Amino acid sequence: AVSKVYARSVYDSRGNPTVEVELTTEKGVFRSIVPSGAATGVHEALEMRDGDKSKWMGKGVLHAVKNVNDVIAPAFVKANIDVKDQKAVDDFLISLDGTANKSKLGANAILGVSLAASRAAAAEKNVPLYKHLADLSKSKTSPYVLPVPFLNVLNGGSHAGGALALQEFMIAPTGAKTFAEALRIGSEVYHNLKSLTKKRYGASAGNVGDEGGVAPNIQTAEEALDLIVDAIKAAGHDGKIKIGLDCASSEFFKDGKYDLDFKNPNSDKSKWLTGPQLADLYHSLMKRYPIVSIEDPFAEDDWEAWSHFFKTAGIQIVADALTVTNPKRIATAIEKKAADALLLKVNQIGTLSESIKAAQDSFAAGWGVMVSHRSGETEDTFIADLVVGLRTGQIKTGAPARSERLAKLNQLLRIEEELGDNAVFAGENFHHGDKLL
Amino acid sequence: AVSKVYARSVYDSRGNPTVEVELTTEKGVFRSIVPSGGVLHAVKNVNDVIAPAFVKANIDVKDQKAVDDFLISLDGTANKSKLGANAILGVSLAASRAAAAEKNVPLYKHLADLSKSKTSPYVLPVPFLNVLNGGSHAGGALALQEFMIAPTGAKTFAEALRIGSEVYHNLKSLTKKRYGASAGNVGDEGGVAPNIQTAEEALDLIVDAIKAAGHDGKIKIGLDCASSEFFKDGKYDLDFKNNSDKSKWLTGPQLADLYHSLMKRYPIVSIEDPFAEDDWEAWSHFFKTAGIQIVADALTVTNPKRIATAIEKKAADALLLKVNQIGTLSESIKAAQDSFAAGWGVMVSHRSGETEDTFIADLVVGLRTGQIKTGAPARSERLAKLNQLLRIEEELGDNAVFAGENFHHGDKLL
Ligand SMILES: O=C(O)[C@@H](CO)OP(=O)(O)O
Ligand SMILES: O=C(O)[C@@H](CO)OP(=O)(O)O
Ligand SMILES: [Mg+2]
Ligand SMILES: [Mg+2]
Ligand SMILES: [Mg+2]
Repeated sequence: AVSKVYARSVYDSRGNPTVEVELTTEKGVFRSIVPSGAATGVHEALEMRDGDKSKWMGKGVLHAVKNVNDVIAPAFVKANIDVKDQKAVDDFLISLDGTANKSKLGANAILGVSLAASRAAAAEKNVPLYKHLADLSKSKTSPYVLPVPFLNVLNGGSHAGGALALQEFMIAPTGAKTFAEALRIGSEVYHNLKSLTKKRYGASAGNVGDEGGVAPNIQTAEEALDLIVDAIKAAGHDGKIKIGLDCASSEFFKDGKYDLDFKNPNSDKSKWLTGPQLADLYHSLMKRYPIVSIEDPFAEDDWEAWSHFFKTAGIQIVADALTVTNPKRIATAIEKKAADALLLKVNQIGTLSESIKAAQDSFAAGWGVMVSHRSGETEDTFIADLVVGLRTGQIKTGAPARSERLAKLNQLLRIEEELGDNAVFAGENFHHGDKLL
Repeated sequence: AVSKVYARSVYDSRGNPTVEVELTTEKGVFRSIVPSGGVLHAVKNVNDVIAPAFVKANIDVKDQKAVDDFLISLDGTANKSKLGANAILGVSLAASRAAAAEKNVPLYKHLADLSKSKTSPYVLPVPFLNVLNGGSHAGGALALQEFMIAPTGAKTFAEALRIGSEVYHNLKSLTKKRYGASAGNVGDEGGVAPNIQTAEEALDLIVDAIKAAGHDGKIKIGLDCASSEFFKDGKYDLDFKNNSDKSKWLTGPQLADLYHSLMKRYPIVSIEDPFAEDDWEAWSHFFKTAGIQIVADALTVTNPKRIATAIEKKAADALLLKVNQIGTLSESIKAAQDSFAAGWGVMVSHRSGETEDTFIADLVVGLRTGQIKTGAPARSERLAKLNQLLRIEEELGDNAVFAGENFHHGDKLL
């Protein structure tokens, strides 16, 4: 029985406020914290900010917090809902607001309750959270599938100061045989990368971006990728580490074209790329580098560019801003053959149940699903249990630096230990971890 | 009763392995993670040695003193080098968490009980936020390690963290505007990391940030010079990361004169490790007229023998408390109690290699010290402690006070 629902303001990993929810039951007090994006898609569910210029430069969440305490909490408590019935929980929360994008109460008001309810339910059931989430999503558990971590070891775009337009350069240790192996050897590549970046581009190029990646002041995707391959090799892991990109191309889409110098206000417009031109750039990288995944290669409503590119792509293509973890937009993407993997960000849609549905829809279409952090993250480790429960085979949750990133990666170590012989590491089958064995 | 003790390797905030210990009781599983400034062996020493011995012993976890005497006597080396201070600390800390859950109390209330502190009001600390990172914590020229802001003028902890975060965000934007976008990227403890060569440059930004954010008069400054890191051939190299010109290295009185000029221009209320770690004379000399809090870190390395020496020699007036240096909770408490007894302050501190563990947040409250440093308000190995303090302040309502301008003697406040 839920006796109390309570929200407070706490700080994310960028030092900006966000919403934390505690739900109290007979089993104790369950806490969940809402993350926050920087490269948010225009179609995301509403993140409610106070806009009081006198406090946190307008970025307060006291209104969202108030909506939990004054509106969601009494309704929830009075309703006497079975927290084990997540669909009931989320149907109820969704009905409190009654707008598709949660504009009345805020996605950041609703989500903390949704997540905390799932934590309470697992406790009531005496099971680890990942087991409960497998139950909610009707996923296979014999074996569980541990994910390949896509580690964002060099940050650019909206996540780091510097000229580099592409947002994320990730290594993926698909050749590892365990999750603990994958994390160890990924951490070794990262340390090599930091040393080498500081040898090449100066000591300050080793300071980190928002997601813990090194942030050299470079201009080209090729210079980022040459550095990463040098680190893969120097660490002794050639052949066992692949690369993923998140272009976050919506961040640099202007007036039908793509500005690869978008953080320079005097960027030369005659150098901006058309869709076809950016596709040629991708194909070039794909041919020269061990790239096995590309995320948001085109902008969030540039559907024809996605569809055209996908036709000849033949590696994993991940929809992030295109789909906003929204079953409606995923349906359109599947119809158009725009991509073949979903980036699952629970706070884009705002409930656990809608997120599970979006994963289930993706799998049903033969798509992969990469569970993801936000660039504004917290000590919360929910997504570690989520990507195991959903059996997806792949997570991105930061470089192996900054503890809003390691908190999830350490939790994955703990889950792998607990599972023992009842889990397998997805390795080279990451795209379809859900069908493995 | 403790039914199980288990350790494993996890990653710290720089991506380096560290020790995590879990203690299982009837109340649940209690986890402690050790910070860092060998891991395989430490984990094995927990699983093969401490774990069977501790479980067999059936020690009362609420009796922290017995827990820690058991652990020290099991190790049997003064410096805990037989089993590893990291192996020992994980079990020490986790025992305290198990003890709180048994008592049905928050951890800080339990730690106040352990240290026999006043709970009349509890004292929330001033956060010394390391907003600009230099020295060994950041790539760049800047020699001094930490440039902290201390919101001593806030009325609550919540306020302090809010206005501190506003200053930090203003700093980042001023720094990117003035030194280029790359300069706004962060060092190990979350501070911005401009490639600058002098403390005046760094301190200039901070004062501008304080002003741009609207908080002049309410934000003071603390420094961690970590001078030992650039103490070479009897002199101080303020270009130690660069071959630095040997003719520009400063003597102690030249370094002391540097500090006085900073102290005049800037609202500095604390300086840590202004001199090298075995230069007692320089410390003792500087202190006689310093007129502000002087914090001992490398000087004392949370060791009771060197702490007693520092008190006697009157080398400083505050101890930096790093639990991982001394290796048990009981000894840390004793260290802070000896400090208070001498009329010193105690600043509870993180390590540059931190984790998601929030122990030091509960510790700073339980010890009633009035001051903590646990990073910039960026990177969640720092925010996790700062967030934990928000929760504590909120929970305590009228039963808590912010140390504010009394941070030096927080333990005596109300
Ligand atoms: O773009 C992404 O997929 C995410 C996390 O890397 O970034 P943000 O949180 O800024 O949208
Ligand atoms: O010098 C210090 O006070 C600490 C904390 O900032 O740093 P480190 O953990 O690197 O010793
Ligand atoms: Mg993305
Ligand atoms: Mg120090
Ligand atoms: Mg005051």
